[PDB]
Amino acid sequence: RNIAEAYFQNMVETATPLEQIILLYDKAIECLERAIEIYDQVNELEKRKEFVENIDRVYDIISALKSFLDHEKGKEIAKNLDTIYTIILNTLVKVDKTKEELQKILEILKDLREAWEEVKKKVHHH
Repeated sequence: RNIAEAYFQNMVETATPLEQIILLYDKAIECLERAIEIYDQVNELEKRKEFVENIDRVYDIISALKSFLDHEKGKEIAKNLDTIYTIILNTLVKVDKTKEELQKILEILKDLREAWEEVKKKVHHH
C-alpha cells in the first residue's frame, strides 16, 4: 500500500520532493553497482579505495533515506521501510560482507525504486 506515505502526506500534488527521493535511489543504486562490479579486485589498493568510497555513498544516502522517514504519520508503511533500510545499513557495515549479499540489496533497491517511479506516475495522471 502506497509507499509514498512513508515520506509524504496524502493529498499532495507537488512533485519536487518525490523526485528527490527517486534521485537519491538512483544515486545509491549506481554506487552499489560500481562497488559490486569491483568487489573482487580490492587487493588492488586503487580499486579497494574506490570500493570503500562507493560503499560510504550507499551508506550515507540510505541513512538519509531512512532518517527522512515520516515515522509519526507514516503508519506501518514508514515503519516497514525503516526495517528494510536498517537491514541494508547493517549489511553495508559488516566487515565480512559478501558480494552475494550486496547483489541482493541491489535488487531490493531496484524494486523500491520501481515502487517510487510508479507513485510518481500515479500523481501526474491525477
